[PDB]
Amino acid sequence: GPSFWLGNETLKVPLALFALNRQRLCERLRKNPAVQAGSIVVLQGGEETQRYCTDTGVLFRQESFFHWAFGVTEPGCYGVIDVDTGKSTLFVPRLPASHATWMGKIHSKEHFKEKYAVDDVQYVDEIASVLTSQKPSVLLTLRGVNTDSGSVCREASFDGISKFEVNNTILHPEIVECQVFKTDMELEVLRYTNKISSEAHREVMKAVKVGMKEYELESLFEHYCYSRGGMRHSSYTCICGSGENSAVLHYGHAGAPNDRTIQNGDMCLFDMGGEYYCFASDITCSFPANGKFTADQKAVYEAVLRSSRAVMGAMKPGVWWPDMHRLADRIHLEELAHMGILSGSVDAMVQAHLGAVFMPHGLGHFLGIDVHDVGGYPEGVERIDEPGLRSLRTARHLQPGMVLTVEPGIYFIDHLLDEALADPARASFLNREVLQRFRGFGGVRIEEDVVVTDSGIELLTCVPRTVEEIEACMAGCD
Amino acid sequence: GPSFWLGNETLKVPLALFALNRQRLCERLRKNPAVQAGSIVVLQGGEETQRYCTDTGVLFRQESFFHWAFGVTEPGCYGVIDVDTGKSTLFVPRLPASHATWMGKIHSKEHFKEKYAVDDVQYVDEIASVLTSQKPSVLLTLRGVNTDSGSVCREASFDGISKFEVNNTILHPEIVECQVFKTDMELEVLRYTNKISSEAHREVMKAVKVGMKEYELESLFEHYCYSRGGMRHSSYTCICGSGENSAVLHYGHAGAPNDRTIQNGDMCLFDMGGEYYCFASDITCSFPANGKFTADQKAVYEAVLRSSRAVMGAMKPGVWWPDMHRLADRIHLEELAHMGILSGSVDAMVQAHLGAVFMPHGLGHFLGIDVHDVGGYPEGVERIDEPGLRSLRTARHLQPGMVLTVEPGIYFIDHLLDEALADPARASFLNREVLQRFRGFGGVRIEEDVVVTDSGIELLTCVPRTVEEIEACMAGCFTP
Ligand SMILES: CC(C)C[C@H](N)C(=O)O
Ligand SMILES: CC(C)C[C@H](N)C(=O)O
Ligand code: PRO
Ligand code: PRO
Ligand SMILES: [Mn+2]
Ligand SMILES: [Mn+2]
Ligand SMILES: [Mn+2]
Ligand SMILES: [Mn+2]
Repeated sequence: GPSFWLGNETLKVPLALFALNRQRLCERLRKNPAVQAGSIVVLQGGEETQRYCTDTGVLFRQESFFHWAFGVTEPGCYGVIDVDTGKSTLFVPRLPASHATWMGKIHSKEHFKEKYAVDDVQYVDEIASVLTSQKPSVLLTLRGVNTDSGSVCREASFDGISKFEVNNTILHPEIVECQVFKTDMELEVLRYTNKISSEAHREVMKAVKVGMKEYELESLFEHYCYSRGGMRHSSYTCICGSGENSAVLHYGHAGAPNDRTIQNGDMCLFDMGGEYYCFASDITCSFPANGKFTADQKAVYEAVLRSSRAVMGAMKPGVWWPDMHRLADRIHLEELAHMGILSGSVDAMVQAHLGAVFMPHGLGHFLGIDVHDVGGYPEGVERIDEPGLRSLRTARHLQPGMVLTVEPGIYFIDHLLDEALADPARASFLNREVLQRFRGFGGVRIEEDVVVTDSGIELLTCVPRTVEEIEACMAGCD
Repeated sequence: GPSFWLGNETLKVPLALFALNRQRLCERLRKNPAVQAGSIVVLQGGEETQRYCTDTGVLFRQESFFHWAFGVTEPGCYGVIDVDTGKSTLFVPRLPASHATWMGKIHSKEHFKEKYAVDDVQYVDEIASVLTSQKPSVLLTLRGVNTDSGSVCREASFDGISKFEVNNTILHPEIVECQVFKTDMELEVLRYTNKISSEAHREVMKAVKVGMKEYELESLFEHYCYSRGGMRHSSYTCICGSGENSAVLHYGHAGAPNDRTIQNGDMCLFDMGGEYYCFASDITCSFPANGKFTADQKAVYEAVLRSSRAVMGAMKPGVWWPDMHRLADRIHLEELAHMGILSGSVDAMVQAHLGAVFMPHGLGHFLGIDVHDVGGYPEGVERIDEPGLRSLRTARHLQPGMVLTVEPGIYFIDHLLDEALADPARASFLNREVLQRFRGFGGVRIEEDVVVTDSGIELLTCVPRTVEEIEACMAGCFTP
């Protein structure tokens, strides 16, 4: 069958991937007792946009649910799926003649059918007529709440939909649940995105020099990913935090735009991940700017390396993800105690939630078409109201096929440290004279992408991780 | 005063630039009979956004009117200007403590006042209270229609604005008219954006090899602009058209994403421009993929080069822009005839609008903070209802301070050529035995950025343009 491909050494992605997703979705819906026979899934693709009221086009990136089901790259489409038969129909815009001048070839419906390997293709302006001829019982549309953004996903609409029976409650939980579990074809793409991004991280580590601006490495990373990987988009805005900026978790946005000069003695925390055909990667590398870990830097870094490997070593089906978060917490506290930053009973530290002072984010999250993938908190899965754990993007138990990030970290964040020092229940553990040396240190995060298997996990990421590996890589000439 | 700067060799842009814009706006408004004392201009900045319903942040780029007035890079702000005094107040978001953990330092209001050199800084939630205490006559908000996109620019709104007297008709044409004329400080930035983008185009010409994907050069261009120029954004999606794709004017979008393999014999048309601190550049270079112009390629290319230089040579204050478009049309028709593609009376060809078959777009457009800058069609200025000319983004007369693109091109577009061949009023001019050789040629566009001056123009762009210059550049080796 046909495949998406950007030539050279880029990955060929079979369109069968999306056909399988459609089949899996139909299979799940059929088993839902509330789903009537003759139901049709109706999805609306993303539309082209411009900057504000200007004529400046924004580069189109497909809506995630629509991509998952159809893999369509063109704006302005709809896509439907007959639940009972699994038959798929793509609706494409009927373009004006002038499109041939300004935008490119006006492809036939048959072209799109062959390109996407769907059962039928029609024009968007005929959707009401086509659906009417099928005489559906009900249209299943997509509406629900994303548990990371809090945004409501807006359901499909077209002129004449009001004359149909529409249900907007059933579909969202079901398609979300399908996305949580990656097919072998999906895993092939995620292996690829990790491969390219890992390569790019390596090039960045080799390229870093004292005196460079953070954004120079952002630029290099994205250039490697695009030119060598065909990754026109990143999965998220590159986080290139040097020195104290490595303590800022999502540094790099417009308000803090990777504009610090890298200095001798800085730690770097680079969290960057290219996107290929709307599939994510999410990788963080931490390393000394000058290529040589100091004693303090080595201690903090190896603490996180320890929690990283411990979590990965423990992960397998049935494991409760919050237990992994607490494992990482305990390890960090043990190591910070060994360093002399902390003193006392680690058990008591844990009881006082001291771990969250140093890791004020969740251990990791589902990853897929989105960097923070859907399905972390389905109905019946509750968020844990404790420091650190409340920032977990899922509280589920691990099952085979899930793709998760493993991203423990340790940071020295002033307002969190100050809060702890003011609290008698936590201050007693902190050795102020030692901690003072680590003010402005920033932080370390080690972030891997992994897949849950029947017996454990598969690691997708491949970057240098031990102190020796990192120093060797950075000293590389070629 | 303070300056915007991304270090290394990037441009220091004084915040005085935006102070001058605010002053100029006020000075214009004070002369407007519709403006009464005690008026306050109220602008709303862009807000941060995400992809669809996801948690994936979109990199924030400031709204253009707000940038012109304040130069603010942070999302979620408002800005007001007291017309009578010119006093400026920036409103910044009141951030949650957790911002310190995830996004970074929670800067003080004083930090922002010092950063942007405004007269006062307040929190956004206080805007109603602060404006109330000032006892304005009327709030002047921004609403109008962009004549390129057709979009309505939405006016500022805040909780309690309904308690105020609001006018949304006065401001838009006035701020637009200020934007049309670039200050010396603004020109410094556009010189810079052209410098970096020109350097990047040159690096691309040196690097292009047969067998590469078009997007490899897109990537390289943007990497040069960001890493060397501090240009995090491009001014528009890169157009990297090779072979027949060079006939597609805005090739490179999601539907045609620069994904063709460059072949020996192809012409390349690369239209790319980095953006620095929300100021545009807009440059097109055309060249043979293999670094050697064929005879046919040289002829088409030099035809566009002739019209480019003719227009640039003719441009000066008082010139009517549509006349420059017609000048380009005439030169293209002359040269296509000199090539044997066309035969007959060139005067007759012009009367039949034959030029539009080969250049089905406007000669050029205003440029500034937006690549297609505002103000091309103010009240009174009409769009000419003829092929080609109707696509002009302005029909104004040239005056000093205007910044325009000069981007003639010649393309071989099948459905337009076929229309002409089926039209008795046009068909006889076309020599099929020669034209057939140029089917699938693609096209050539030569795009420069210029400033209208008292004496003519200032050319901002600095790339190789003659056949000799281009072949040298591609060989790794010019005078504008
Ligand atoms: C918005 C972009 C497609 C503009 C294009 N670079 C031009 O010459 O007008
Ligand atoms: C910036 C965020 C959207 C994603 C971030 N890279 C993470 O590890 O979660
Ligand atoms: O957003 C998240 O969940 C991870 C943890 C901190 C960095 N990114
Ligand atoms: O859109 C415009 O006006 C110019 C002319 C063709 C290429 N871009
Ligand atoms: Mn990450
Ligand atoms: Mn992550
Ligand atoms: Mn242009
Ligand atoms: Mn252009």
